[PDB]
Amino acid sequence: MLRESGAISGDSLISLASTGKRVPIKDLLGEKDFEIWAINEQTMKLESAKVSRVFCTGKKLVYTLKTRLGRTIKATANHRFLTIDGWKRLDELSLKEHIALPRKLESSSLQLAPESDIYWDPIVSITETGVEEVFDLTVPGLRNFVANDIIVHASIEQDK
Repeated sequence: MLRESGAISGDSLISLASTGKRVPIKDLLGEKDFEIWAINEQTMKLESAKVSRVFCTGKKLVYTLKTRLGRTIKATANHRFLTIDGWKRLDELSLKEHIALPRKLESSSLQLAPESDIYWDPIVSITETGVEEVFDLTVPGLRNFVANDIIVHASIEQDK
């Protein structure tokens, strides 16, 4: 059994752990060996992880996902997000379902100061937007990264 890998809009802003800035994934095309923020599901802590490659799978239909806090991203229907019950494709998600947001951001204060590295935010809407070039990252090990301040699954590498 092979799962099908997802992709996100080129406008998605990727958080660079070392640089501390956010760059659209389209600008990282062809780049490698740079650091991103990813969640370790076991420890549930945010770690710095290296990207092995950035690639484009062409023009595909993307959907806009919005959360209660206003986090937004455009992704293919098969792209996976982190829920309480594990990774779920965009077309598997239900309204009011919680997805993982990083608490650590490129700011002085954490996400929810008033009250361990993840904030669970409900989905308010998923809407079909249109067709545009979509990209993904390969993150050996953790296999996820922060895009538009949302935890998103990285490329699904299929050795076999």
